[PDB]
Amino acid sequence: YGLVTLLTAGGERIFSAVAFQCPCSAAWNLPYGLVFLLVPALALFLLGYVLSARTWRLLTGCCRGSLVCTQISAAAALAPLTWVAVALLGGAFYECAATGSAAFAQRLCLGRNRSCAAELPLVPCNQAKASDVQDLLKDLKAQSQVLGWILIAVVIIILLIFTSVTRCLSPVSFLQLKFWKIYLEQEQQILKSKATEHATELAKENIKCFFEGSHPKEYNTPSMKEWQQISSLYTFNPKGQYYSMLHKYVNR
Amino acid sequence: YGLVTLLTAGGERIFSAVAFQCPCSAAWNLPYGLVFLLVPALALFLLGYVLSARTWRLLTGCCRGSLVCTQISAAAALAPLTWVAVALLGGAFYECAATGSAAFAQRLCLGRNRSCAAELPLVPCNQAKASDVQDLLKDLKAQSQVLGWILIAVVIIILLIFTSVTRCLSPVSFLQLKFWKIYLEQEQQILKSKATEHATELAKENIKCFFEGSHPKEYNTPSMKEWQQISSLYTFNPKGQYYSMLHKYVNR
Amino acid sequence: YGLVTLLTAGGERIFSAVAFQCPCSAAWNLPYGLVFLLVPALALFLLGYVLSARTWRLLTGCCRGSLVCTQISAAAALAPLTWVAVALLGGAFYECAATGSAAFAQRLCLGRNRSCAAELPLVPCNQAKASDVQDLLKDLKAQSQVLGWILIAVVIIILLIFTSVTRCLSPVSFLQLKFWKIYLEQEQQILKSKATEHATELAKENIKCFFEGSHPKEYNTPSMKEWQQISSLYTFNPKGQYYSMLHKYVNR
Amino acid sequence: YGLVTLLTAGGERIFSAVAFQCPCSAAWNLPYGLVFLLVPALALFLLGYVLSARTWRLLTGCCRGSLVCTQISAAAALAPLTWVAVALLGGAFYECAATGSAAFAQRLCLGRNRSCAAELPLVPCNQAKASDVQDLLKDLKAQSQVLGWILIAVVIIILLIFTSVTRCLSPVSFLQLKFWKIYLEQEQQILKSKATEHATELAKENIKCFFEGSHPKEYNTPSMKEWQQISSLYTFNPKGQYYSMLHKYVNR
Amino acid sequence: YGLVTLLTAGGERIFSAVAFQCPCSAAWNLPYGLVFLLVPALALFLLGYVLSARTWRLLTGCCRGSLVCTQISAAAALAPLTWVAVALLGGAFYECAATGSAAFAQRLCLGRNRSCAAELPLVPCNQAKASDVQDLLKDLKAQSQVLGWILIAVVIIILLIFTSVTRCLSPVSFLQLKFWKIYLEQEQQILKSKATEHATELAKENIKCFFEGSHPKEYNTPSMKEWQQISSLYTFNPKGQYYSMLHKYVNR
Amino acid sequence: YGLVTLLTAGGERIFSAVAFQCPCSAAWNLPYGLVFLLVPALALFLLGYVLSARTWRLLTGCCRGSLVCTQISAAAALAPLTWVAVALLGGAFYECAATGSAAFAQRLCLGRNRSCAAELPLVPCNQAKASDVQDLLKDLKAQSQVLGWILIAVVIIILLIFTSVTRCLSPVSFLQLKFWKIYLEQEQQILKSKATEHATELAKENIKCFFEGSHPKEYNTPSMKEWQQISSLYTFNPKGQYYSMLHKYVNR
Amino acid sequence: YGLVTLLTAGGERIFSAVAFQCPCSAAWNLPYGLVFLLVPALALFLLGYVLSARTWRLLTGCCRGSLVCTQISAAAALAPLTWVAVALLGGAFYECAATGSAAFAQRLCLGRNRSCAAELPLVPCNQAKASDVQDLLKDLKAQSQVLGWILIAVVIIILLIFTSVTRCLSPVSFLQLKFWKIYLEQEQQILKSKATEHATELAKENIKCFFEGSHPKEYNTPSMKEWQQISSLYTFNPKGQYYSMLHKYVNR
Amino acid sequence: YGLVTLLTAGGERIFSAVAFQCPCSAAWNLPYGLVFLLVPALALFLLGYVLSARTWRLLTGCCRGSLVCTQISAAAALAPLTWVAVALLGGAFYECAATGSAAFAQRLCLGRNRSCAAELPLVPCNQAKASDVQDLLKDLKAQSQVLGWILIAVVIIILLIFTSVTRCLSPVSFLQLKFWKIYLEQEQQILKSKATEHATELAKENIKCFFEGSHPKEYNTPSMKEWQQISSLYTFNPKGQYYSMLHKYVNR
Repeated sequence: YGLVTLLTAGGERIFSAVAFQCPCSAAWNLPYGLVFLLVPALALFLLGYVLSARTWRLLTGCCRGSLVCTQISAAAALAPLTWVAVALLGGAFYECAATGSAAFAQRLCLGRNRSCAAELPLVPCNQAKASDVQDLLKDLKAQSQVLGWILIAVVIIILLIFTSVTRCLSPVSFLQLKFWKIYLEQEQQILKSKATEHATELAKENIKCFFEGSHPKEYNTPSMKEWQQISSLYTFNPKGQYYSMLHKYVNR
Repeated sequence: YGLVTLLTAGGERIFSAVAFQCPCSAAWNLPYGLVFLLVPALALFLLGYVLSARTWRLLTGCCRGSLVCTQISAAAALAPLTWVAVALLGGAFYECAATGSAAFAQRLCLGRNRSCAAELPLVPCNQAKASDVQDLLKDLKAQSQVLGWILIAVVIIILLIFTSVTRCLSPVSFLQLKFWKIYLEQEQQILKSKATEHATELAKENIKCFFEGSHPKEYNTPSMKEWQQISSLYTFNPKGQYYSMLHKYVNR
Repeated sequence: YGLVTLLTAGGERIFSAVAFQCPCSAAWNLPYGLVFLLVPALALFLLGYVLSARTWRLLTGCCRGSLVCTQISAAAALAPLTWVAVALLGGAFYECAATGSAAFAQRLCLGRNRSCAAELPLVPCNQAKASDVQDLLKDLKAQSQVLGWILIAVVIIILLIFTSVTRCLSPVSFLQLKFWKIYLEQEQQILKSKATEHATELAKENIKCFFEGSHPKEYNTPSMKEWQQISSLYTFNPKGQYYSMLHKYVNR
Repeated sequence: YGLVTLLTAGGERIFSAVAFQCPCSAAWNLPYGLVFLLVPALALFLLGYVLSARTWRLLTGCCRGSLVCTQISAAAALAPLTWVAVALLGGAFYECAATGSAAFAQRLCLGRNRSCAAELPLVPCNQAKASDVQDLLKDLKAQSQVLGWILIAVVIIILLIFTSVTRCLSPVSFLQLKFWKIYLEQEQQILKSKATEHATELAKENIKCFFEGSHPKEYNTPSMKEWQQISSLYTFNPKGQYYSMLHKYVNR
Repeated sequence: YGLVTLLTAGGERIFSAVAFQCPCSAAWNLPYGLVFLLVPALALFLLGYVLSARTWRLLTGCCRGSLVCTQISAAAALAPLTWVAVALLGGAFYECAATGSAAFAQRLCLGRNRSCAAELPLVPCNQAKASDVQDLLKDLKAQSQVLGWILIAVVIIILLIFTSVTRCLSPVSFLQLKFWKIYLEQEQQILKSKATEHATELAKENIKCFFEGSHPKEYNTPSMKEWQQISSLYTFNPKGQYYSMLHKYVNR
Repeated sequence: YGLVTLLTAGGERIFSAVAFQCPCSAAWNLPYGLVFLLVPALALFLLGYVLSARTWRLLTGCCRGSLVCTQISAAAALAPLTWVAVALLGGAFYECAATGSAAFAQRLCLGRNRSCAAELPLVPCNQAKASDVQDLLKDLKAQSQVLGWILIAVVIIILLIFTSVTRCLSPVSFLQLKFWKIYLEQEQQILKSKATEHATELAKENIKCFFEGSHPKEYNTPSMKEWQQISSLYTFNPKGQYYSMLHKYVNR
Repeated sequence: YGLVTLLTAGGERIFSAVAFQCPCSAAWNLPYGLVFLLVPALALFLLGYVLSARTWRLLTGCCRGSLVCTQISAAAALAPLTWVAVALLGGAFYECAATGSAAFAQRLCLGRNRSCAAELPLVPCNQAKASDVQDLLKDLKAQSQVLGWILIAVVIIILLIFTSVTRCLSPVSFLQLKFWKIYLEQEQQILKSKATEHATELAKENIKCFFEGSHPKEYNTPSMKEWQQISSLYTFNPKGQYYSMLHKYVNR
Repeated sequence: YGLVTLLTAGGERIFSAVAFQCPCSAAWNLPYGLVFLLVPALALFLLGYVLSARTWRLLTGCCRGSLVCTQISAAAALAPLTWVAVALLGGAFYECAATGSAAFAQRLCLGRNRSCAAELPLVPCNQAKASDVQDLLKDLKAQSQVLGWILIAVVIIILLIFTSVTRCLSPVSFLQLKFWKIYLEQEQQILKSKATEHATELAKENIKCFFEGSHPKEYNTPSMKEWQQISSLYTFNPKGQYYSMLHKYVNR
């Protein structure tokens, strides 16, 4: 129960701390909204850019490259766009971003109170009492939510076009591509299991030879150059089907 | 319990954020309603346009085509129409769409207050106090719900006509069409299972040959050109019944 | 629990949205009631017209016909009449339909307030304060419920006459008709099961021949023309009892 | 139940005691915030600097060294930065750090009340009633949260660059590095188990010889110089793959 | 349930009795705080100084000695420092220690009320009403908590330096030291078990000889001088590895 | 449930009866506090002096003796000191003991009201309204709690010195003393069991001889003089290790 | 549930009836307290004097005797003293016994109101309003509780001295006395069991002989004079150890 | 559940009906208390006088006799005395018996109001308002409870003397008397069982002979004169031990 209690206490403290006041300030407010917009989005973007093993496969070993790079970048930027869309649909962040540069304010307000730019930042702060801005905060909330929805539409549209073109111009058919992906999945799982047990037997043999203090068996050597040879990325040629470059490397 | 708590917290935050205020604004309100109408509808339409594997079957491989295209487009536009119908029956969105172009307003209001177009947008906002518009908001809600019901009738009618004609002019009978669909289902499931285990054995053999470092077996080759040959779409000719083009490709 | 919570939230939202206000409007109210009367009724009528496989049996294959058509139409119009009866017994819809054409109003009200047609639509809206109409709304509710009960009587009467005549003039006896229906039920279930397993074996054989890449077995061919031949509808002649046209087609 | 009750009582007492008042004091407040910033951060930094066995491996035995040292220092400073980021996002600590050196105050306040530096420390204390500082506390809270978010961005960026470069310039490939780490894991677990049972048998033999009072068996001797020889750190040379220096020491 | 009820009643009585009032007294208050500071700390220090069996091993038998003594003293003073740190972070004790010697008071208060030393002791007592001291109590609470945090930092720093130096200059490597500690653990457990059963058999034999009234067996004698010989402490020499002096005493 | 209900009722009655009012009386109050101090302490002291079987071993049989006597007296006075310490830390008892002899009062009060000794006993009674004594009761509570803490420190210190010296000057080593105590424990348990079954067989034989009415078996006689011989206390001589005097008595 | 309900109802009625009002009466109150003091104490004393089988062993058979008589009397008066101590610590009874003989009152009250003896009995009755006695009731409660505690100390002291002397001058040692008591326990249990089954077989034989109507077996006769012979009490002589007089009677 | 509900309803009705009002009446009240005193006591006395089978053993058969009669009468009057003691300790009954004969009243009241006998019966009725009797009711309650306690002491004393004398002058010893009572218990249980099965076999034989309609077996006859012979009561003579007169009747 200790873990449960500590986790609930930590979560409550965390959320009470992420309380979003949108401080009404003449000039220090814009960055307040801007960081709450960009930084968590950038964070999730980075985590996506990190997590996928496909890019790591390319990166290791002392560092056409455009296609794979834009593919991985989009496949990772999927999620941060979802976060920023959800936040922008939250409305609070952009509502705080209302002020921004003075150009936005001067172009923005209808000029009714003639005192917009002076103490506009008070408008999400609810401290200003001019009727014009008390209605204008609502319109700004609207612009935030609307922009968010427009973004979540643009992102799905881009995903459509991306996946469709990537699915349109490939030489291989569909019912084989599905089977190929199943193949790669099975290969990954089999590799995990058998490499695990092979490393296990290697360790067992070596540690027994250490306790005894004698020569090892010298059963076989997984060649490191071979490892690099099978780490190739592209895995296609119309003639030599040979998926999974390891499999391509069975002729010699 | 952590997943459960995080999911309920996220759902509550999400729904509190999708709170729909319908900001009363002279000109920025129309798009507010318009995005809440179109964008989620377009989203679900796109997801339908993506999900079905029948269209993907046509799309892959470097891209009569009308019939299949309108069939898939309608079969996917089924759901977005359901969303937009439910929303329009919600009444709030179109109620916010009341203003729209000025032509709608000038033609719309009875001319009683003579001040409609000035601050009509306040009518779902409940801030306007003219009796005429306080009753007119109700009629607009009515028009929304009624239009929604009319749409959900038109959509079912269209579905009827579509499925009836598609069921009327086909050469094959009913009790055979049912059996054929059962056939295709069984074929899909069998294909999934056996292709899975065949890829499994392929991977096993190749990974064993890799650990040993020797020549593979060369059992057999699923031909890629054969894969493309069996990916055909139409699957009918009165003479050569031969469902499931794979099955058609058993004579040679 | 996620499915349960989402379903209850959706149901609550749906029902809160189907809230029926009956907007009091001089001319736009009649259609408000009319759609809530007809459209859900038409919807359930259409779903009935779709669901029964007996009509589909007739429809497929490039399209005396009166008897079967009126039979299926009544057997499907059973349910929509139940919906419209329940709704009309609800009273709200027709109460909203009070206004209708002006002829209904002028003939309807006793002429007491002499101001009926002007703002009668307010009478279910409870905003009108003339004593005559405040009592007249009740009578309209009465007319709605009464008409509903009259309809639910007429529908059961029609069902009686229909099923009795259909049960009266048939040549076959009762205790055999029951057995015949049991027969058709058993035939349907047996057909489902055995056709399922036969398609299963067909698929197995063909997919094995594909993995191997060799000629199929050519066990037998369910003839498509035979399928159409056994799809006939009438299934009766006094001499050749031969229920279930498939069974009739065993002499040659 | 005694342990549970004592733990909940202790936790409640602990948290009630860590109550953070931010005493408003002219000069003794700055250190109040500074210790609550640095000391828990330094504590978690130290615990990280202690816990990892990789550094201990280097440290023991009477004490190129730069690379490993910066690697371990960053890998341990990961967590304290997370603590300080969470705290700075809490806002209270830095809000208490508002005062700091007088330079911060004189540069900070807009000069409105002209009495900032006199009793500014009261501003998180809520005792000062000047409007300027009552709004300025909010901006200070903002600066705290914003700086926190900037730090949590900088830390993830640094983690990215660190892990990417460390993953970029290594000679070995990826799919082999994963296998190598699995290898080291298996080696650690096998070592734990077998060393455990070997020490067990050693102890059993010696304690039996003690109860009897006779000469021991002298089965074998794990050489201490050998232990030191196998404690090496680098474990790489392009030619002699020989992971896990113990494994490198199997040729002689 | 009796034990449970008596324990909860005793705990409630105990805690209600340890209620800390900090009596405001001119001269008798300082010791009030001082005992609540030192005595529980000294108590836990003593319990640590008692509990560890390593020191007892040295102490028994009619009583270089510096190194082991400072090691055990620090290893035992670990916990009392934790208690005193937690208490000092509680703030109440030192807040009561505010008064102390008059030098602390005269140097302490800003000289505002000019009546500090007269009735300062009332300041945690909340009975004094001078504004200066009502704010000064807060600063004293601050000094308490801050000093506590400084102490909990100094203690962890000292622990770091201690364990690092003790881990730095030892001749044996790490991966062998871990194994050695595992060895000593296994030896302790084996000793417990086998000594237990050996004493059991000894007692059985002697008590049987008593019931019968005859001569004992005289199986063997665990020599007391041998016991003292195997009780040695240092257990290291670079040449004769021979951990666990018992094990060192197997050559003769 | 009857036992449970009677026990809870008895406990509630008991505790409601041990309600401590500290009657404010000029001369009869001192003994009121004194008995509540000494008598329960003396009671637990006596129970300790009774319970230990080591002293009984010395006492029986018609009654160097200093060492064992002070050892047992301290080992039994352990607990009463804990009771009196807990009570004195309760504060109420000594607070009632405030009055005591007049010397304590005259030396005690600052002489402010000049009416201390007259009606000081009212000070824990809360009936006196002089400000001096209303503050003095608090200081007396302080003196009680402080004295209690001083006592609980002195007792642990004495326990330390006692157990350390007793552990310091003994000739036998530690790791043998532990084994010896385990030995005595096992001997006690074995003695309990086997003496039990031997008395059981004795009783069985004699009662069978009684039912039959014949001569007994005369198997053996546990000699009473032997019993006294094996009841000796010291159990040590450097030469004849011979723990557990019974065991010492196996040579003849 | 009937037994449970009747028992709780009876207990509630019983306790509501034992409500102790201490009627304030000039002369009839003293006996009111005196009976509530003595009678339940005498009752429990008598029950103790009855229950122990050791005295019954002496009493039966037509009735040095001092030692056993004082031993049994003290061993039985143990409990009544506990009851009277608990009651006297309750305070109510003796508080009611305040009045007693007039000598107690005249010596008791300080002579302040000069009207003590007239209506002192009202003092626990709370009806008298003289300040002196309203404080004097408290002192009387004190005297009651204090006397109770003094008694519970005297009783434990007496128990100590009694059991110590009885344990001091006995000729037999301790470790044999424990074994002897275990012996007597086992003898009692064995006697219970075997006498039970022997009476069972006797009854079986006789009742079978009755149903048949024939001569009995005449197996054996437990001699009544033998029964009396084995009922002796002292069970000790230094020479003939022979515990449990039955066992002493095995020589002839 | 029906039995449970009916029992609780009956119990509630019964107890609500046994509500004891003690009607304040000048002359009809005395019997009100007297019946509530004697009648339930007499009832339980009678039930005791009935239940014991020892007296029935004497009574049957056409009706020294003093000793057994007083023994049974006391053994049965045990319980009614307990009831009357509990009731008298209840106080209400005797409080109602306050009035009694006028002699009790005239001797009873102090003569203060000079109006005792007129409307004294109102004193437990709480309707009289004279201070003297409002205090006198309390004293009467006291006399009731005290008399009850005196009675419960006298009864236990009498039980003591009775059982002691009956245990003192008997010729047989204790340890044989216990065995004898065990014997009689076993004899009763064996008699129950075997007589049961013997009557069972008798009935079986006779009812079989009835169904068949033939002569019975005539196995044996339990003689009625024998039954009377074995029903004797005294069961003792010093010479012929022969407990359980049935057992005495085994010589002839």
